[PDB]
Amino acid sequence: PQITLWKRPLVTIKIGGQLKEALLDTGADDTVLEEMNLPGRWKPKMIGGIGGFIKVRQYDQILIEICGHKAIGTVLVGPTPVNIIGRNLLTQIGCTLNF
Amino acid sequence: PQITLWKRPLVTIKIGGQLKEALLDTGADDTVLEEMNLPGRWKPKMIGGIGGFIKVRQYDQILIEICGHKAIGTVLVGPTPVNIIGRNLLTQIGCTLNF
Ligand SMILES: COC(=O)NC1(C(=O)N[C@@H](Cc2ccccc2)C[C@H](O)[C@H](Cc2ccccc2)NC(=O)O[C@H]2CO[C@H]3OCC[C@H]32)CCCC1
Repeated sequence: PQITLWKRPLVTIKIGGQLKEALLDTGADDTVLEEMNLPGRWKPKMIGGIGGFIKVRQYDQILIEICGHKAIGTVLVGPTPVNIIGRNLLTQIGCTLNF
Repeated sequence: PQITLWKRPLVTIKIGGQLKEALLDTGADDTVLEEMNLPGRWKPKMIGGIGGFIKVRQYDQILIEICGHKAIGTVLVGPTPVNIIGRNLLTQIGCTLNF
């Protein structure tokens, strides 16, 4: 589909057997989701935003379905105010900016 | 144009007569540029993102050209790590997400 930017581009995602709302974020290198208890191994990581850095848990080869489009990649989990779908997954669903 | 997301969606912008590189950021409500001198009155403001808040100078009704498209809107200037073009200006140039 096509998504205008009058409002935040929020969509439904499916991850780890749960439905959530997440922000399609072309300004994000990585995908960062709100605290959730995903199974399997993880590694500590630090990611920076405009205000500084936060600690997150890095999970690899995680499946996320974004508006019916599936993507598999690295997902970071930590105290973020919003679920962020970043370019590592947006590329996999064929997402482009157009003007 | 149509822009894919394998690399950061950086474009050249012209503001205050000066050229800069900026990130087309669908995950940003607002446009925030690195420290620079701009003509016109400004008001102090604060914006929050991942990591916390930064103090910015808010310029209203600023002319800015983004990849050959003109916009006139609010520009925040402060210690942001990267120049980000947010939805307030992305809407003006007709930018949409598509997949
Ligand atoms: C490689 O570094 C990243 O990519 N790290 C992330 C990031 O924070 N990237 C930011 C750019 C950027 C690039 C390098 C270093 C610092 C910053 C841009 C993101 O879209 C961010 C997402 C977001 C949305 C709502 C609330 C909070 C965070 N939006 C944002 O901060 O927007 C601002 C301006 O407008 C306002 O509305 C939203 C908030 C305000 C993306 C993944 C994790 C962090």
